Amino acid sequence: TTILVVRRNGQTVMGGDGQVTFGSTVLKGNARKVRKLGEGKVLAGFAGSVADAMTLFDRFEAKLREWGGNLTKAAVELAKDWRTDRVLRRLEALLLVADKENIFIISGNGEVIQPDDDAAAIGSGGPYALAAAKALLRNTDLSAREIVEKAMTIAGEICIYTNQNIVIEEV
Amino acid sequence: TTILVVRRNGQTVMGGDGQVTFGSTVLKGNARKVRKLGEGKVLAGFAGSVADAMTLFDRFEAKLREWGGNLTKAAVELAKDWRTDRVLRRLEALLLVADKENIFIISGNGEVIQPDDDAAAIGSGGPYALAAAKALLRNTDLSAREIVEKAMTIAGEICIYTNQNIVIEEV
Amino acid sequence: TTILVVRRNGQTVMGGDGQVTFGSTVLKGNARKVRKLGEGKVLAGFAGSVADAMTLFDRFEAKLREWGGNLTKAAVELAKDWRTDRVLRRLEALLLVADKENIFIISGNGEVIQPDDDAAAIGSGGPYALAAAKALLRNTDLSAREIVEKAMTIAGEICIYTNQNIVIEEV
Amino acid sequence: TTILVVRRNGQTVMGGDGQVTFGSTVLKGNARKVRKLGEGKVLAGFAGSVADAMTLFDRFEAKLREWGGNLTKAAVELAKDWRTDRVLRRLEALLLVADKENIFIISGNGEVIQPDDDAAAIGSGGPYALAAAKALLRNTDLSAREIVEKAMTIAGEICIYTNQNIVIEEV
Amino acid sequence: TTILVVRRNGQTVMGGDGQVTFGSTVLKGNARKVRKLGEGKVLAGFAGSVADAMTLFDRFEAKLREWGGNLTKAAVELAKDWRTDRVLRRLEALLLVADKENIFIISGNGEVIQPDDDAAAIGSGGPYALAAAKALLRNTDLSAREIVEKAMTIAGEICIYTNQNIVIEEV
Amino acid sequence: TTILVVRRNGQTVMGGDGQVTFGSTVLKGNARKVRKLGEGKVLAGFAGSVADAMTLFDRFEAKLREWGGNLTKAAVELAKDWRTDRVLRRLEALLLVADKENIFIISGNGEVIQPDDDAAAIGSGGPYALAAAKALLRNTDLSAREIVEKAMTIAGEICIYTNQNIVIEEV
Amino acid sequence: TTILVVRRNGQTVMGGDGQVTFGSTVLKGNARKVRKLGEGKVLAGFAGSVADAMTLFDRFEAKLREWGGNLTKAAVELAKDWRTDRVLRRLEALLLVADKENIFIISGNGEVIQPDDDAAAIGSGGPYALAAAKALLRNTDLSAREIVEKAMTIAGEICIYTNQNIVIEEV
Amino acid sequence: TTILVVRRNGQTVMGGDGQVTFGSTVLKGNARKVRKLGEGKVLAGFAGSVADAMTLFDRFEAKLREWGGNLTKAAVELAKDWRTDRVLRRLEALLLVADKENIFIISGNGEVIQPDDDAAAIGSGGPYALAAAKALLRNTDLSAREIVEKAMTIAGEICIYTNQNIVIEEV
Amino acid sequence: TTILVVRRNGQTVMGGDGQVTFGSTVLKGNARKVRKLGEGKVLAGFAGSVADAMTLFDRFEAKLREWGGNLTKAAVELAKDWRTDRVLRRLEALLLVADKENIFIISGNGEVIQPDDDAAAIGSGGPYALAAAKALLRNTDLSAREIVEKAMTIAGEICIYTNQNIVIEEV
Amino acid sequence: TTILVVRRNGQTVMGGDGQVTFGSTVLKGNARKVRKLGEGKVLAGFAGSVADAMTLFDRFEAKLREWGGNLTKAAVELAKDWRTDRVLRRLEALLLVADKENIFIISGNGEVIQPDDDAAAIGSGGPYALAAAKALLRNTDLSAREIVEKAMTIAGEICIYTNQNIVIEEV
Amino acid sequence: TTILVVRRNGQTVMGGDGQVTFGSTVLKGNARKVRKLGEGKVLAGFAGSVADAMTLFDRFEAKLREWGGNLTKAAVELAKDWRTDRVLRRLEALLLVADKENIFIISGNGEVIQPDDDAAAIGSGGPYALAAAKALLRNTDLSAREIVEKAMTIAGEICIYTNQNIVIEEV
Ligand code: NA
Ligand code: NA
Ligand code: NA
Ligand code: NA
Ligand code: NA
Ligand code: NA
Ligand code: NA
Ligand code: NA
Ligand code: NA
Ligand code: NA
Ligand code: NA
Repeated sequence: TTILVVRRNGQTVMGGDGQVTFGSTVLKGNARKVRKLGEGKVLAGFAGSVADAMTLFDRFEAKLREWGGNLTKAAVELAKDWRTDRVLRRLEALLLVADKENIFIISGNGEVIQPDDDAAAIGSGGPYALAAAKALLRNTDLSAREIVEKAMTIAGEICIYTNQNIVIEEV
Repeated sequence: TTILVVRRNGQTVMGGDGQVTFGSTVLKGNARKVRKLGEGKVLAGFAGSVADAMTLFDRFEAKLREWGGNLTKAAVELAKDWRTDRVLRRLEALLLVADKENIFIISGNGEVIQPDDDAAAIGSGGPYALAAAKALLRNTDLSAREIVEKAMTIAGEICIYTNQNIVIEEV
Repeated sequence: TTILVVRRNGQTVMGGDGQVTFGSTVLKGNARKVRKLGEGKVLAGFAGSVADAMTLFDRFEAKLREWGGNLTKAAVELAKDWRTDRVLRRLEALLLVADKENIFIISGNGEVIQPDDDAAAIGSGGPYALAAAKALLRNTDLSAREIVEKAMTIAGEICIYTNQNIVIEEV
Repeated sequence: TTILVVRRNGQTVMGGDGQVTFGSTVLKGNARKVRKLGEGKVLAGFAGSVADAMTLFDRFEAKLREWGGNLTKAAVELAKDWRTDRVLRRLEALLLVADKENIFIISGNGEVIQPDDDAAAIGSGGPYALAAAKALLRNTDLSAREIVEKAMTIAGEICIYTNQNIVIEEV
Repeated sequence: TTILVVRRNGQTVMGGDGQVTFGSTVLKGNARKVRKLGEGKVLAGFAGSVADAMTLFDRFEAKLREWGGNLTKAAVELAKDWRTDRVLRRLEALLLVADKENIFIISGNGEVIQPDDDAAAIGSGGPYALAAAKALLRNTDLSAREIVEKAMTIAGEICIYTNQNIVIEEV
Repeated sequence: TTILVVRRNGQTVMGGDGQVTFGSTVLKGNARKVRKLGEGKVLAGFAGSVADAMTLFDRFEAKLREWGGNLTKAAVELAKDWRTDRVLRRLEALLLVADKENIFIISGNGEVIQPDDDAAAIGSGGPYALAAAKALLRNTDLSAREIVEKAMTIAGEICIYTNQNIVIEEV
Repeated sequence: TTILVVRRNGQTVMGGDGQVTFGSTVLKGNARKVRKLGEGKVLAGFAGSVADAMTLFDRFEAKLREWGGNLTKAAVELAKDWRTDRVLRRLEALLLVADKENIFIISGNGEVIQPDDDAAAIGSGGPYALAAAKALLRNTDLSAREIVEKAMTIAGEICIYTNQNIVIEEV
Repeated sequence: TTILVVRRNGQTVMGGDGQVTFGSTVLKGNARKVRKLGEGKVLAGFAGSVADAMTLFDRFEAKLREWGGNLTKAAVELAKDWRTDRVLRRLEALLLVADKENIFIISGNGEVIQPDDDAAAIGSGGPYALAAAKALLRNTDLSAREIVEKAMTIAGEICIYTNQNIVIEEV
Repeated sequence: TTILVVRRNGQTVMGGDGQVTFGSTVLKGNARKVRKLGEGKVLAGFAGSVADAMTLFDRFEAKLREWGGNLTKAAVELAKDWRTDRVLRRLEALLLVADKENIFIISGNGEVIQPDDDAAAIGSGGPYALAAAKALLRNTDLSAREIVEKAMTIAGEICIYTNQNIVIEEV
Repeated sequence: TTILVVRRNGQTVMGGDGQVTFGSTVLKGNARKVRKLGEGKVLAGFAGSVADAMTLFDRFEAKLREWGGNLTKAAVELAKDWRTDRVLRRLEALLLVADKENIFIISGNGEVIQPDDDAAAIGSGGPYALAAAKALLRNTDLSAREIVEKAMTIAGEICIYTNQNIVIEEV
Repeated sequence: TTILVVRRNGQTVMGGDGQVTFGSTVLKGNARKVRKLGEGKVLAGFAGSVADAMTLFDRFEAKLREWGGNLTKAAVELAKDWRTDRVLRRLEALLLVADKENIFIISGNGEVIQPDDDAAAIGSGGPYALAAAKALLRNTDLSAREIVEKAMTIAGEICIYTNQNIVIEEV
């Protein structure tokens, strides 16, 4: 799995591959690992099972409403719940969320991390797409969308756990 | 074990073998691992114990009624419960359900997977039945029922955990 | 431990050895691992501790009453309870039950297995007794009672966890 | 640790060594691992910590009262509780109890075992004392008390986890 | 795999199945695991690879010639070599050899075992074929060949690693 | 990796994918894992390193010369050398060879296996290609060449260690 | 396995059971684990495979000849060889040897141990037979031979790895 | 560690970071992991200890001389030696070599791999530098040298086992 | 991560690096791991997730209020709550707090440690910063602020989990 | 095992216990683990097998001759031989030697250690005897002989691997 | 253990502690872990056994003479031998050598590391001594000898495996 988000020219674009692997066999190749939350204002990507992510996204949606759409506050509060709530604590997944100004990686270990760069990624192929994205951001004038398509494509080329069927969303 | 579902010409067929294994010994060769749910409109197969399957199918039936027969919604909600409910959380069977338009693999790990092809399978011999089904779907005009019959026979021939006693249900 | 059930010409016989092992030492050699339940119409054997067996058999007795002596129904409902009930879930014995027409292996993992043959067995020595039983069933005209005695003896001869002190019950 | 009980000439005698080991160092050499329960009518020995045994003995005392002093019934009921009660289930120890007519080994796994002989033993050195006791019972006319002293002494000689400071009680 | 030898009425017969398994898949179903050595006077079967078996049988043939056809001596000497020789020490197959009077199980661990019964077996399904053979030998007047045929069929039915394609040799 | 051989109506075809994986990253996607040996009469494929394969194929070539093109003899002698030779013993590739009449899987564990069917395969994706191949062989009139191409494609689609860049050789 | 030696009234008697176990199945029940060496003057027992013991006994025989029949010296020199010789060092077994005046336990770790008592034993059931032997030696006037028969019999009763078919030799 | 090689416009450039890590501490930050062989015509990079690499490079130099400067042949022959030579087989490292027309990754497992692209990399940070290099090669007109500097720099940013002190060589 | 506190001549300074590591990749390099609590009189740093830290610091703030700014009392009560509270028990961050007179390391294992020196540190790089800090405290006249900056730099230079982006707070 | 050496006022005394343990059973209680070497001028004790000790002591004797009784030189050269010699390298005993002026602990790992105090010890119980010895050396006027006896007794009292049967040698 | 080398003003100084630890007990506190080689022109320290160190230093001395005192060449060649030579390959000490211009850490894993700073260290406490040395070198004008003295004291204070008894050598 590879989820990548890139911000450039006031646009934030997030992409995700579509491969679902069980052991060493591909069960599905067109998975949609990127969704939209907060009334189409927040991008949300996930590395993990659908049900786990959905339950977490539900709690995240709630947090967004409760704290007036404050992404930073919502992310921290979700991390807290995910960490202590007996239910969510059993969920295994890694999240990547972002609006037009902030990006956060959130984990079940109480982590809320905003990389100090215009790009971030998670999943087994995350670092590959990220390296590519950082390269394109610093040496081309390509748009956020194009960088994501190209970086994700390169990640799929290298990682056996990530494919080339990329789904892209934007806010 | 091998459970295979094939969709063709608006018809959906599911087949399952009958072998039950404990360690290295075959305990039973005529198990029924396939049933019909949702008033005969849904096919359901399982890799696992009878009690686990029944407990899960009962919750699935409820999900179907609650969400107006929406297989996609019902599968997702069942997966969420399987992950949170302390009772279901102990059940370890692997499920395969389908109707005329969709197919879903559901696991106790919150996984809800719909392969992007007209065939899907679970169990130790699943991939063999699947490879055979794909080959037949793409190179013959055989019906969904004919393909399931022929694919299951091959899986039972290759996998030591799958036999040739097949039960078939159709919708 | 070896528990064996053989049915031949309307007669159903169950035999169990008496060896109780702790680590690598025999603590008792005359244990009774077989009994009659449901007003003398059901044969019940177990591979495990006596307290576990007693609690499970009591629940089985209740199921038999609630479902009007239906062995199949009773066995399935016991397995579902065994799998969901907070108390029973701690019980780890392996059970083998039979009446004049059906035979079921029941486990704490939700298993309810009826072998598709006229003999069934559980315990470390089960497979050996089963092999001997099938050989006699298919190549001699010996009665179920004789077969069980002879098969159990051979199992105790081969398995270090099974002895030759056999208890037999018939229905 | 070694706990041994021997019955001979209407007398039941139980002995236990006094060694308490932590890692490879002896912390105490005069431990009292044998107590009297049921108003001085039942002998009770234990391999394990004092607190664990005490809590179990308390529950055993209760069971004895509840079932009219029936040792067999009391032992089975304790085994059941020890197995399922969330509290006792956390206790780690092995028990050896006996009155003037019955002897039972009881474990946290629901086991209630009465050896088919006039002797029984538990603990790391149990089998050594037992072998000795069986030898003396079958080849001498020594009293139960003397057999216990000699057998325990031999166990202490052989096992590094059992010493020669023997405490003996009788009913 | 299952290799069974039965001695009866001065006649010795050895049978072997034909299944070859890699992981969970059957690679071949008609393997020949039984041969004749020592000028047609010795039966030899193996659980393991062809190259290993052949290398071992060649050394065994030499041992037979050297010790004047003494199966007992030849088996012991082969076992010693298998244990010391750096070349043979790498071979891991399990062997079963027999003539009109003796039977020996030989392993690379210096084991040379002659069971004290007129039947012996090796391989994953050996004990099942053995239990069946013992039952038939003690309850029928069937020949060594008939018993091997019937016992092997049963072993192949129970063991997922043994099939029904049997090769039989006799001396 | 997937190497597949299919024989139909006198034509023998071998196909192999081109993916080279190190850990979880693809290092090359156009590898040649199939070649012709013995003056163009023998098909040879391998799952492993190229240096291992070259050394083994060279020894195989020698065996073919020494035994006058006898594939069976050559395969067996190669396996014996592979198992005993101090040099070859360090080689861990898995081989698959075939001529116009025979097919053999050869391993460093002394295995020499000829499947009893008109198709054989090795490598992580072998079973999938095999299942697809058998399905097409038994339910279509497609040639060996077409079957291999189609089966290899399906194997690369399912297995994350096998890609779709196929090399084919025929005899 | 259980090997026991007892000295009393100028007579040294050594006994051994006959059970040979592979996993949890008895392959042979009349094994002869006690031999005579040094021209019928030295008793030699072994826990381990036949070939290993034989090779060690051969080297022991040699040592006895070399050092003029000095059992003590022969045992020490064998221990040295067993420890350093590349061949013997691969042998896995435990030995128990004795003449009319000395008893020694010898291991592949360079151990040569003479217990300070008139009895010694090795094997899984060794301590059980030893405890019994010590009991009979100190409380009866039974002969060495009878003590061995009774102690071994008791060991077979307790240990699942030792049986009641005892072979006895004397010097 | 990260070693990257890029070919563009008839120029082949190889770079390597300078970090040497022991546990979780940096012992050196200006390591030179890239050398020149074959009379300054071949680039050679290594992930592993200095001595191991040096010994391998020595053998590689020899192979280059022996086969007339044929990089492909030299690499294969080194792989063979590294695989079987008792000395080299003990060496633990991964190599990356290249001239102006070919690039090869060589391992101690007999692997000789030429990626099908104008870039290749090894070491823990290899895939990160590679992803970046592939991005720059396909979307900019930067020289091989600049791509290497930028890609390596990005790898150092991401991987904790790779730093920013890059050594670059060219042929 | 490295968090360091140094006190010299009434001045207490705390510094923390900014590297956030997931596995072996740096996700962020400018994290703020140090803050001021208790109305600007308490320095607080942490090695762990931000959500864990926030929850713990909030509880610490409460303790400070309840115990009238008594750092010792507050630290001890926080540790007791951390150890017993069902919520906090899931929090695994390591804390370091200090005011103008005391310094305490607090963990989820009930630890409350005040080093007996004028410097303290936590995190993977703590010991390195501590060593450097003590060296400067004892052999120079540098202020606490200068020492922290210099020590933190050296820690980031040696530890792969600590970087050079330092945040400093003083009281 | 415990071996202790104490030197006080020109007198050097070495004591060793006599317990020999195999697993968790005492096989002998009167072993001699201490001897005199170098014409009665060197005290030598060991924790290990007797064969290992004898071979090592013989080599030590040779070193003492070759280096003119220089204990330091002899101990170092023995350690170097122990570490490089193909034979000695298989020996795993731990040695303790001393003369009227020096004391050395020698191991197969090349260790040559002379404690900087007037007492030294090896074996599982060494530290206990050492603690007791130092206490008596520093707070009483007891002789070396008395101290060793008293310290060894206390060590045997605390350690389950050390008994109270002490052998003493003096120089 | 802690061995530290510091170069300053053309003077090179190496210091080492004297603690020797076995398990959790200090066996000696005045060990000499630092020596002078190459006619007093080279400093050599070690973390490991005396025999190992001496054997390695002897080979190092030879390397120095052979390569005309070239420390860099000698270190590399020693590392190669340590890796190939069957005798040295068993030595496991860690080495630290230096002269007026260079410093090298040498390991049995073929590692030859020269840190890019005027200080280096090995052993459990190395990093602490190193952090202290770097701090002093960059913030004072203290000599190499003064810094080593002060840094070693600090390392001994922090590490439980390093003490305050330091030996210092200079060149
Ligand atoms: Na991919
Ligand atoms: Na099958
Ligand atoms: Na038995
Ligand atoms: Na004892
Ligand atoms: Na089968
Ligand atoms: Na693929
Ligand atoms: Na027994
Ligand atoms: Na880095
Ligand atoms: Na760092
Ligand atoms: Na003791
Ligand atoms: Na210290």
